Amino acid sequence: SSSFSFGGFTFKRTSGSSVKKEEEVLTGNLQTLKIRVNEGYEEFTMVGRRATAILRKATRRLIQLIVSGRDEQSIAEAIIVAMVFSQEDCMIKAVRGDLNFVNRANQRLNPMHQLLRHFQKDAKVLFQNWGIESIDNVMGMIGILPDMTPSTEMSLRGIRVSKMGLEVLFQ
Ligand SMILES: O=C(O)[C@H]1[C@H]2CC[C@H](CC2)[C@@H]1Nc1nc(-c2c[nH]c3ncc(F)cc23)ncc1F
Ligand SMILES: O=C(O)[C@H]1[C@H]2CC[C@H](CC2)[C@@H]1Nc1nc(-c2c[nH]c3ncc(F)cc23)ncc1F
Repeated sequence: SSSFSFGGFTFKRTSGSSVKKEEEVLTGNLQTLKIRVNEGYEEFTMVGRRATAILRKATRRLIQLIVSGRDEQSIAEAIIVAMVFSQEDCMIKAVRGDLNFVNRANQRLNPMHQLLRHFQKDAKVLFQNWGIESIDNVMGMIGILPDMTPSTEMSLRGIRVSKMGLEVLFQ
């Protein structure tokens, strides 16, 4: 509808709709989180200083992320935000230790920001447990492995790196 900020990226919804439904989820540390799950199919653009992306998602499901970034670190930053934003069970179950993050005032962060801060600290467990898949047509986009190196054979599930800037899909 209108643009919002998450993880250093401006997001804008380009199509679709969702409704919030409260769900209780267990983390990989058996901590209960109360998350307002977005239910529906939606498409987004993401813009950051060093990466842009197209995000297509459904209820707790990253269907596809196409990322264009300056370097491996910048691409990884966009992927992490997209994986948290997806609200996938896979991402919740990749949490290690308990989440009790607070802001500058002593106020507990909301669960989505708990998750974001967690995986922005270290995404290695998230990347290693997300899943990989074989990729075929590499003419327009290539794969990225859990170690953030390129591949023309495999990729993180639903993740592709564009061989071009993304104005063509933003238009
Ligand atoms: O425009 C904004 O509000 C923000 C949001 C969207 C992208 C940046 C980070 C978040 C942006 N802020 C700024 N970007 C930039 C900027 C430099 N090179 C870039 N390349 C791509 C890009 F996209 C933004 C930038 N410079 C100063 C900024 F202040
Ligand atoms: O839901 C919220 O509390 C906030 C915080 C956590 C993620 C977004 C940015 C901060 C969120 N804000 C917004 N989310 C959404 C939104 C649509 N579909 C989604 N699927 C998963 C998700 F996670 C957030 C969304 N749209 C507009 C927003 F403005």
